[PDB]
Order: sequence, then C-alpha cells, then structure tokens
Amino acid sequence: EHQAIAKMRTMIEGFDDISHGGLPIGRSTLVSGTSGTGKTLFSIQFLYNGIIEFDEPGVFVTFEETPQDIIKNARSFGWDLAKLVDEGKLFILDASPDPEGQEVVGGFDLSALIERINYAIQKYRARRVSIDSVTSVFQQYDASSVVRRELFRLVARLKQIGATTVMTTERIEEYGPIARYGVEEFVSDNVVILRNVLEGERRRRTLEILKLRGTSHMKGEYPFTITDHGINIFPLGAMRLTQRSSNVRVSSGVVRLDEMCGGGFFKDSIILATGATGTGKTLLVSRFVENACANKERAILFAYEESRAQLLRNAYSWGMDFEEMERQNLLKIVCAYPESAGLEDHLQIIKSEINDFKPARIAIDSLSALARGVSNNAFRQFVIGVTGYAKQEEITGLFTNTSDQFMGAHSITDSHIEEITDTIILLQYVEIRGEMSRAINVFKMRGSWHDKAIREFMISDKGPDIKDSFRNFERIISGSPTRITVDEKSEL
Amino acid sequence: EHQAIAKMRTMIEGFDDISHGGLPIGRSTLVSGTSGTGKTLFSIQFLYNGIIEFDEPGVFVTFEETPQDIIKNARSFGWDLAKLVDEGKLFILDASPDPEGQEVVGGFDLSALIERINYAIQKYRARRVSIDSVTSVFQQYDASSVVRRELFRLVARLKQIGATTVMTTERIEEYGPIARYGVEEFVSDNVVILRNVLEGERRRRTLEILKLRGTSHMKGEYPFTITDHGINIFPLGAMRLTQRSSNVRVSSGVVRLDEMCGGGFFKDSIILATGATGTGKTLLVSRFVENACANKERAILFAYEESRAQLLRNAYSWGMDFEEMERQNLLKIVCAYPESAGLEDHLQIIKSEINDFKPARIAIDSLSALARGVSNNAFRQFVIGVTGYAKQEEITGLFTNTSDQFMGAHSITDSHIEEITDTIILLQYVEIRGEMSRAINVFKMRGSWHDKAIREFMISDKGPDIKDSFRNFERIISGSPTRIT
Ligand SMILES: Nc1ncnc2c1ncn2[C@@H]1O[C@H](COP(=O)(O)OP(=O)(O)OP(=O)(O)O)[C@@H](O)[C@H]1O
Ligand SMILES: Nc1ncnc2c1ncn2[C@@H]1O[C@H](COP(=O)(O)OP(=O)(O)OP(=O)(O)O)[C@@H](O)[C@H]1O
Ligand SMILES: Nc1ncnc2c1ncn2[C@@H]1O[C@H](COP(=O)(O)OP(=O)(O)OP(=O)(O)O)[C@@H](O)[C@H]1O
Ligand SMILES: Nc1ncnc2c1ncn2[C@@H]1O[C@H](COP(=O)(O)OP(=O)(O)OP(=O)(O)O)[C@@H](O)[C@H]1O
Ligand SMILES: [Mg+2]
Ligand SMILES: [Mg+2]
Ligand SMILES: [Mg+2]
Ligand SMILES: [Mg+2]
Ligand SMILES: [Mg+2]
Ligand SMILES: [Mg+2]
Repeated sequence: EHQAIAKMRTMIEGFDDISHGGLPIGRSTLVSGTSGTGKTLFSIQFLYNGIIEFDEPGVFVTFEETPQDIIKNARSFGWDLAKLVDEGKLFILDASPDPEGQEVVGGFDLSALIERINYAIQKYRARRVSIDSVTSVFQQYDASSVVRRELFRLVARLKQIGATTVMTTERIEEYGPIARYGVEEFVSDNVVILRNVLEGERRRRTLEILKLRGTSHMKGEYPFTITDHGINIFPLGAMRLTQRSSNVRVSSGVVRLDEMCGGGFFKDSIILATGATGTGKTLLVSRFVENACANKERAILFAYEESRAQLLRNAYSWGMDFEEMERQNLLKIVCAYPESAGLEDHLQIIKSEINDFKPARIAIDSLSALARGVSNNAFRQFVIGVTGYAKQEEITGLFTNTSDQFMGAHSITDSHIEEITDTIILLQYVEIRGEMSRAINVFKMRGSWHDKAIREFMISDKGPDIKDSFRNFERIISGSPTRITVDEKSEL
Repeated sequence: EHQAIAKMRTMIEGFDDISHGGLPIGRSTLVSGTSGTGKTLFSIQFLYNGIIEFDEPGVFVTFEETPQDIIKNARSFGWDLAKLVDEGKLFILDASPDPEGQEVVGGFDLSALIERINYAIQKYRARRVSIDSVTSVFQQYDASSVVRRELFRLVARLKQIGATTVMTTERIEEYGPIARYGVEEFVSDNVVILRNVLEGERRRRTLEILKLRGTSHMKGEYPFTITDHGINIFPLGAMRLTQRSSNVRVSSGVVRLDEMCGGGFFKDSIILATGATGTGKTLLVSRFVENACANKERAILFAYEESRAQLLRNAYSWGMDFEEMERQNLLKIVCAYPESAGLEDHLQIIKSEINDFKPARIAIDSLSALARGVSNNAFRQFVIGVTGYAKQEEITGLFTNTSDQFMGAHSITDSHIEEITDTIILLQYVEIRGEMSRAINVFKMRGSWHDKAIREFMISDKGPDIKDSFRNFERIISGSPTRIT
C-alpha cells in the first residue's frame, strides 16, 4: 500500500490516544513489564474489545496459564470469554506444559506452534492475536542469540499471516532492560512498557509506548489504573485546552461574598480558598455545597481531612443540614485518607463519582492534603486532572488549600497551583489587640470585577458574616497590623 | 589527499552545523542508541537526502527490517522509496534471515555480504551507504573480539571502495557503553550517539557527535524531534548573537504604557511582564495582541494557562473582540498544557506556527507555566531558543511570568531570565487601607528612557488605567507601604 501504516483501535480507555489510533495493523506489539503490571490483562482487553466492538475474532495463545484460569480471571471484569469461546468468536489455544513430562520441546515447538496458530487464525477467521508470555517458552535453556532468532521467526511468520498481534514479556527491573533477554526490544516493530513503580510505599502504574515503527505516538509514561473495567489510562498530557466558558454566574452560598465576586462565582470556573488552619475553608465549602441543593442541583463533596460524621456535626452547627441534602439526593459526601491510595487512584475515584452523580458543583476539601508527600510534579499533574476534568464538564469546582504557615504567608499556595485557578479566595488571621480575627479577600477573579477589600469576618451559628476592611491599618497582610491617624478633633 | 577532510552534507536539519559541514567523505560513522531513538530514520534520511538533493545514489543494507517494511515505514514522512528504488537511485540490500529455515548458507559470512554490498555500489554508482543494525548480525553467537574483526574488515572494505557509510548499532543503557559489545566505538572513525533520556515520565531526544576523526564538531548533546519531516535538531548553542536591531517603536496596546516606555516598545525586543497571580499580565498580553491587528499586522498568542474559549470570554469583558481578530486572519490562538509535551517539542510547535503564519507580534502567556517541573537549565535553553528566534525574525515578543509569591517578591524572575530580556514591565499589589490595589512599573528598557515611577492602576471593562504613583508612601516594593503623613 502507498499509504502510511494504519491502526486498529484497541478501545482500551486512553490507549488509543497515546497511540494515535491504536496498534499498527498487520504488525506485532510487544507489551512488557514486571510481575503484576497488567500484561495479560492488556492482551485480553485487546482481543475482547475486538470481538465486542468490531466483531473481530481473536485467538489468545497461552504458554503458562490454563484456559480455565484465563476465562475465570476474566470474570473480574465482567467478561464472559467462556461464552465468546462458545460462539466461535474467541479461541484460547492452550500451549502450556502438561504437569507430567517430556524432553526436547524446542525444535518442532515453534514450527508446530506456528501452524497450530495459523490453523486457529485461518479457522476462526481471526484478525487479532495475543501471545501471552513468549518469555516462558525459551525459558527452557537458551541464550540471547537463540532468543533473538526464535522471536524474529514468530513475528515474521505472524506478519505474513496478516494478524495484528500482542505479545507479552516479563521483566525483573522496573527501569532496567525492557524485556528479559535485552533482545526483544529490537526484534519487535512496536514496544510498550508497563511499569509498576514503587516509590514511597505506594505503587504507581504507568504505561509508555516506547516505539511504533512507521507512525507517531505520544512519548513518555502515562499513569493508569486497573479497574473492574480493565485498563483505564489518563492521557493528562493529551487533554486539550479547549474547555467551554459561559458568563453564567452561580452563588458561593454567602451573599456578601457573591457581591465581592462581582455577583457570584462563574459557573465555568475553578475556585480556590486558601489560608492557615482554622480560618474557615470548610465553612465556605459547606455553604458552597448547600447552595447547590437549595437550588435543587447535584453536588459532591470529597473531603480528605474530616469524616462524614464530623462534617455533619459541624455543618449542622453552622445552620445548614447536610442530612437532608443527602436524603433529597442532591448532595453526596465521599471521605477518605490521602494515604489510602495514590494520586492516580484518587483522580479516577473522583472521575467515577462524577459520572454516576453528574454534579453541578464539586468541592475537594484540601488539595494541600493530597499534596502530602507525593512529588510536586505528580501533584500538579493531579490538579490538572480534576481541574481540567470539571472545567470541560461545566462543573464548578471549589478547592481548598491550607497554608503551611499561619500569618506571614508569602505565597498563596505552597505547591504553586495559583496559575491553574480562575478565582482565588484568601482567608487570613489578623492580630488585632491580643486577639485573632479573620479577614476574607477575593484575591482574584478572572472574568469579574470583585472587591479588593480585606474585610474582616466572623463565624457563628448563622455561618460567616462579612463586615468591613481595616482601613486604618498598615501591614494587614502580615497578620500583625498597626493603627494609624494622629488627629482626633481640636478647635479652629 | 593533502587537505582538510572533506564532508558530505546530510541535509538532516541542524546536523550539519553540529558536525561542521556533514559526515567525513569516504569514512563510516557509527550511530548508536537504544530502541526507538531513530537510528533507522537517521540512516534512511541520510541516503534519501543524498538522492533528492545531490542525486547521489544510495545503498541500504538491512539486517532485520524487511525491504517492503522499510519502504512502508518511510511513508510516515512522505518518502516514496519504492520509487527511488525503481529509478535506480536507491537499492535496499536485503540481508535479513529466512523466516522459514536453514543454517548452512551463511558459511561464507561477512565476505559474501561484502561482495554483495560491493557489487551494488558499482552497480548503482552508490556514494552513500547505510548499514542498519550490524549488531544483530553477530547476534548469532559471538564474543567482543570476534565483533572487532568482522566490523573492522567490513568498514575497511567500504573505505577501500570509497563509500561514505553510516553503520547503525543498538544500546541497552542510555548512558553506559556506546554499543552492545563496547568494541564498535573504536572500530569506527565517527561516533554519533542518539539518546531517548526518560527523566520524570517525559522522554527527551538528544543527539551527540562523540568523535569525528580528523575534524572538529560541536561537543555534547543537542535536542531533537522526530516529526513528520523526520529528524530535526536545534543547535541552540549554534545560534549566534547576531540579531538585527532597530530603533523603531511599536505600541503595547496601552497608550500610557507606551508613554512610560518613552513611546512604546522597540520592534526588535523581548518584553517581560512579571506580576503575582492576578496582577494582570494576561490583561496586558491581550491589549498587546490587539494592537497588532488594529495595525493590520499578524500576531500569535500561545496560551498555556487558560483556553481559547475562556481567553475569548475574558478578552470580551475588557472590550476588544478576539473573535473578529481571528476571522480577519490577523490573530491566532494556540493553547496547550505545558505537560502536553516536552520543552524541545513546544519550542518546535512555536517555531512551526511562526513559519506558517509569519506573525509580527508573539505573546507567550506564562513562561512560568512552561517552567513547571522542567530543570532550570533545560528551561533557560528553551527561553534562549524562543527568544533568540523571534529576535532574529524581527518579531516583537511579549512573554509573561508569574512570581511564586505575591508581595515582597525579592526578584523579578524565580528562574532568572531577566538578563535574557530587553524590557521588563513589572506588576505588583500594594496594600492601601485594607485594600488590594495594583501598580505597574517599567523596571527597565535597554534602548530607551522610560519612566521610573511605580504608578497604580485599575482594571475596568474599558481596560487598564495607569494612574499616578504613591509619592507619599515608603516601602511600596514590600507590598505593605507605610503612608508617611
Ligand atoms: N478487578 C480488579 N480490580 C483492580 N485490580 C485488579 C482486578 N483484577 C486484577 N487486578 C490487578 O491486576 C493484576 C493482574 O495482573 P495480570 O494478570 O493482568 O498480568 P501480569 O502480572 O502483567 O502478567 P502475568 O500475571 O501473566 O505474569 C492483579 O495482580 C492485581 O494487581
Ligand atoms: N459555631 C461556631 N461558632 C463560632 N465559630 C465556629 C463555629 N464552628 C466553627 N467555628 C470556627 O471555625 C473554625 C473551623 O475551621 P473550618 O471548619 O472553617 O475549616 P478550615 O479552617 O478551613 O480547615 P481546618 O479546620 O482543617 O483548619 C474554628 O477554628 C472555629 O473558631
Ligand atoms: N511520522 C512520525 N511522526 C513522529 N514520530 C515518528 C513518525 N514516525 C516514526 N516516529 C518515531 O520515530 C521512531 C522511529 O525509530 P526508528 O524506526 O527510526 O529506529 P530506532 O528506533 O532507532 O531503532 P529500531 O529499528 O530498533 O526501532 C518511532 O519509534 C517513533 O517514536
Ligand atoms: N471585567 C473585569 N472588570 C474589572 N476587573 C477585572 C475584570 N476582569 C478581570 N479583572 C481583574 O483582572 C485580574 C485578572 O488577571 P489577568 O487575567 O489579567 O491575568 P493575571 O493576573 O496576570 O494572571 P493569572 O490570572 O493567570 O493568575 C483579576 O484579578 C481582577 O481583579
Ligand atoms: Mg486545616
Ligand atoms: Mg477543614
Ligand atoms: Mg533499536
Ligand atoms: Mg534502527
Ligand atoms: Mg498567575
Ligand atoms: Mg493570566
């Protein structure tokens, strides 16, 4: 063909993006990674989506796992391969060793296997093939060279057959060589590397497309998660900067604030409330979530610091009843510890919820909490995730950030996310006569006018009351002001 | 001969400057890298260019990839090789192994292949030769010493024949030995290393001319990109300090601002707009991007923080009308997340757009965003790149930076780009009576006078209104002045 290689869609969520269409038709993609990375799973999701979505027959060749075990473990994702096998759509060809015994199984092996495969393909009219762990085959007594040739033979005979194949391989080091023999990376046309990176005591899964001879692909590692739906990849670096923006306004749940914001937050906008511990971020959230129920809209509240019990105790105490918001089915509370998983897991958790509850407002009490430990880049990436997800989804996001130091805060955010956010509400402590009073400033607002006032405010059972600025002070921001004016009133 | 080693141009963008001229004639250059680095694409771009620019025949010896595949793959970049083959300008010598099977045909191995490569050179009057993955050949069962002889012999037969060769090898360690057997390094005259260095979930491609017997060449790694047009290297260090410089002015889209700058910006200049989050850089960017259209001059606005939609929104609330700008074909919006690529790539995309649109003004909203995560050195290199480019293309550039701390920032740029810039507009907050007012200062202008006052300003639908300075205050730069009555 006078054309540049074409790709078969895998349908594995996110992979097709990273691969600019899927896998090159007629060629073999090697998928390698250490133990428990998702090799096998990937190979099955590949054949499975083929059958279900394009009615393209597949042949799964297995060297170590038993056809029963393969079907069985597939139920973990709601896949009945047993049924597909029956309908002649899927054909697992068992090439594993019988628990008994026979020697010299390396000669005929490949050859007899190739026509076994050939016959299978020809037979069920298959378009997709998966060979799970070729590695275990020469794992009989071979050296690099014997591996290089044997491989080249199977890739080649397979290519001639016209099958779009996925071959699996095991590794021993997360970043060491690509595949056991350091010979496979070259013999294959395409190379994909699945990583199960430790780092901390957490494990981050990532997928990289090392090379796709003939075409272009995204470069690098992409975090992904195995779920009850298989491999789910998040091309955070593929998400486009083309989200929608309306001048539609919506309320903060605190009128005076709405005023300060030029008349309520924009519907399309990511909000951030910062400030030292205890200033009142959670309050503005509660009042923010509520406001979405009072108007009969749906809102979720992912809290990483407090519980569902405490969030309800303190919320009632500020006048709004979360209980009802629940029953009526307009408010949904999540709750979980930042350590209960890794950033890639949370982002998905979040994305999930959002799909089943279709919120109109979303609040994440404390990003500063999800930044506990994680790397700064890994974090920033996460923020783009949630942020960028809700933004294109016309969801108003309110995020919290506790400043690492009360009073004297020289930077809005310690993780520098400032640029990623549309609106920024600042809460700070002001020392005024041996007493600690709050201040509330609408630091910025992208589309609106807002008010440049550092208004003090109080919290009570009614909630937050926004009073007036400290016009007669110098160094408010510092948290430790000073009074001015030296002329009271005298005669002429 | 009696003179300076002659060099054959590769025409591979940027490589000839790196190698000062091209690849040494009649000698063979070793090119190694790990899988997916572009070894093949290099050796094919070598022959392919020889044929298309110089009508120099080429012979492509393949040891693993199939001839039809090598052809097919090249379509990636829009290169019909089947044709070049059919016209006799290129010949793909298929030396790979039989898919079927045999083991006693290659007993005259090395020698026979030399007579085949040799017969082909004389046949097609080949000048350039690419041997792809010689490595896999001895990948049958050999020891280092055995590889140093066969390699030597070959290289020699081609040097005798007089062909200028490109032999490609494969590595396993991005920074370990140059080739599998740590023997090819020294059997070749030239060594070029291709690297796909990971480093933080992102890959960066670099090229390095490790050695070139007999001549000089640029030392160290240069970053490259494999695009639709093949390899493409930016010799960022090879860019000289030879940009033209006029005294002609241009407006900032804000009269008063042009007044503070002694009559606006200099056409040939890099302007920096620093300020804490919210101060108003984008408001300035927009007004700058608009002034180019009113003058019927093209301008590109590379956004990395907001969107085409939002920008358009916010632009509208400040007056103007980005919509019209677009239609009229006077303004172009880009948009992309820093993460949506590595610095090397972004640089390109930018370069790219500029070429297809020939803008008079460029605005990169938030350099500070581009600097996210990357290394400071790799970032400086990026600024020197974009900057230097516009500076040589007579393009006026407005770059934006957001300081990490609002108020009291003690340096214009955290990444330290100040020196690389001609003019620096600075925006800061100032606490006046429990309120947050703005201030704008033309911190520096290399060829003009410019006002030295720290004037306050408001943002209204109409736009930015530069007013008067805080004369009766002390420590305004501290963010929290001290009104002295
Ligand atoms: N329903 C599920 N939800 C979440 N994770 C799961 C689920 N099922 C399996 N997993 C995870 O995926 C893993 C299975 O790995 P998998 O069988 O895909 O291939 P592998 O380890 O790459 O290769 P191989 O097991 O053949 O050596 C489990 O170990 C577990 O970590
Ligand atoms: N009924 C109430 N009356 C007066 N003040 C209250 C009442 N409830 C809470 N507060 C005040 O509000 C503060 C609680 O903080 P809040 O729930 O707003 O979250 P935060 O400051 O954002 O984050 P964190 O509490 O984790 O520091 C307390 O410090 C307290 O002074
Ligand atoms: N049109 C294209 N646009 C962008 N990138 C491309 C395009 N075509 C190929 N690529 C990229 O270039 C690479 C090609 O590498 P190439 O086949 O030239 O040799 P190699 O990777 O050095 O060695 P090997 O033969 O072992 O793969 C691909 O892996 C891919 O990342
Ligand atoms: N319609 C408007 N009317 C009055 N003021 C506005 C209006 N729109 C925006 N503003 C003001 O302008 C500021 C917006 O900043 P701008 O869009 O210019 O970029 P920035 O501050 O430089 O950077 P970033 O917003 O990415 O942090 C807000 O802080 C706000 O005070
Ligand atoms: Mg707290
Ligand atoms: Mg709290
Ligand atoms: Mg390679
Ligand atoms: Mg190659
Ligand atoms: Mg900013
Ligand atoms: Mg901005």
